[PDB]
Amino acid sequence: MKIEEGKLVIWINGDKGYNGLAEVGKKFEKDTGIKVTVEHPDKLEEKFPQVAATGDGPDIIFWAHDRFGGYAQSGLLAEITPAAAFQDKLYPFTWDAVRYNGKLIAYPIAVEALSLIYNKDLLPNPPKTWEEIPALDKELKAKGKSALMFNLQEPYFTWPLIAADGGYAFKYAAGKYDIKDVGVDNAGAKAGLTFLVDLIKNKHMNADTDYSIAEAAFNKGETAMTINGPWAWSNIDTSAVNYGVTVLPTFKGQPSKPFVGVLSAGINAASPNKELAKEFLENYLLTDEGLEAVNKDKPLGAVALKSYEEELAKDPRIAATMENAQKGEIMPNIPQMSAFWYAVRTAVINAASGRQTVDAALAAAQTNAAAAYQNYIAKSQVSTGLADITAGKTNAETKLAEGLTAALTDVEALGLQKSTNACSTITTSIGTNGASNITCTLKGTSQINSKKIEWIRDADNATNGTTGAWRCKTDVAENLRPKSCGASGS
Ligand SMILES: OC[C@H]1O[C@H](O[C@H]2[C@H](O)[C@@H](O)[C@@H](O[C@H]3[C@H](O)[C@@H](O)[C@@H](O)O[C@@H]3CO)O[C@@H]2CO)[C@H](O)[C@@H](O)[C@@H]1O
Repeated sequence: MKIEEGKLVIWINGDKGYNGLAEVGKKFEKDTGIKVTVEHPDKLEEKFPQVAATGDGPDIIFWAHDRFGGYAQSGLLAEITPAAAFQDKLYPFTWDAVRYNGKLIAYPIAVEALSLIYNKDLLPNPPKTWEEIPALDKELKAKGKSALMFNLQEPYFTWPLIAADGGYAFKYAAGKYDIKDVGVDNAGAKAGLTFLVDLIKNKHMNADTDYSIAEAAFNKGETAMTINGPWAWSNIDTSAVNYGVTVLPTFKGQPSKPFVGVLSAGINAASPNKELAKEFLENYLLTDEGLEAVNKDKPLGAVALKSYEEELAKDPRIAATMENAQKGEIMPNIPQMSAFWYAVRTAVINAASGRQTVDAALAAAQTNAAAAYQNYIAKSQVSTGLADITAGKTNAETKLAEGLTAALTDVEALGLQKSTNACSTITTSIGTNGASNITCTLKGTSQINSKKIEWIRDADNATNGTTGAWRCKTDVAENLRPKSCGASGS
């Protein structure tokens, strides 16, 4: 995990063209001798602040710009300062995306916006309005298909509809984003989410739907439409689907308003290789042939490099991406953005699944998004601590299945570390009778520091023939507890 000199480790999301990026990397490993590793860990954007607080992680992190103000405020990013000559090569508005407190803190790579993607053979005339979709879906179910499937687990995909009639994240006022003026619970935001939940209520889509099943359903021709970004075009290309990319539908006569992201590359503050990273980025990646290499793996969208974008912009698909982008807004990059996104994620999931009403869900989102910074941090650190031990359960169950002659107290044997950034110690006792605990002692903001979160397993019972269950317990305050953890008792 610690950073090696004379070497570059790069993190980029699994849905981007990382193999293409590794090719720019293997070429770098030719003109310099400097090796390049490209990895795509799960939840890298969450992992990065965890590992880079202790001087670990990649030399270079790729993500949309909205997460980078948080990174910068937390101290984790070197200021990038390119020559004015290099800046002339990228559109000014992309540099604006990656400027925080007047300093640039990442290189902008590409501009992304969601579009309506549709099956031309199945649906030659896609709907201009969201309101058209229930009837269209009814028609399509009769033929054994569906009108629309997209990822309901990430708020990024439902935001264009929430924003259509007036939802907003943070109000921009007197030259700054007002972090206490949140627009996720106004009338327009309410009407947007209501329309989505009505779709689900009336069985035109399924609350369960995630990225993989929507992508699979579309690329196999089972659904006529999906909502996605340019990175998804590659997989459809290898499919038998004749698809188009077009303007998102309107809602109450209003354009859908996607939050537009700028894929960006940050340089780790603890990296020994800030100059090697700067040259890889400026003189290998951000060139026509570097971007082309990444693009032919998975399309980047409208790239920041003027020279290359001139060609790319002749693609009707990229013209559709930019049309949608113009109807939406470039995301803020302020630190409160992740609090906003986590708040809206829960709201959409809870409303869609029927656990809360739309008004209740958005009311709670408004409070969570406008919460004080330590509140968001405390919830995050507790969640992280829990994730740091949850992998231990499954492995514990495999050991119990073989049978134990002695209680197991080695957390390594469960695939766990003895400590993490969120857990000052991780301990375990997997008992011979199944009674067990895997315990995180939490470390971070004073609200949760030295509290415990743990998985508790009851004993199996051989006389009764019963198997013990797992329960998440914590002595953290109730309003800070994650979903499905309760308090402890004795
Ligand atoms: O939902 C919780 C989630 O919120 C935040 O994730 C947001 C991203 O920061 C934001 O950029 C956008 O992510 C999308 C990418 O821009 C796009 O390139 C592609 O990868 O799809 C992404 C969405 O799946 O939207 C998400 C919110 O959905 C936060 O950073 C995450 O840590 C958090 O898990």
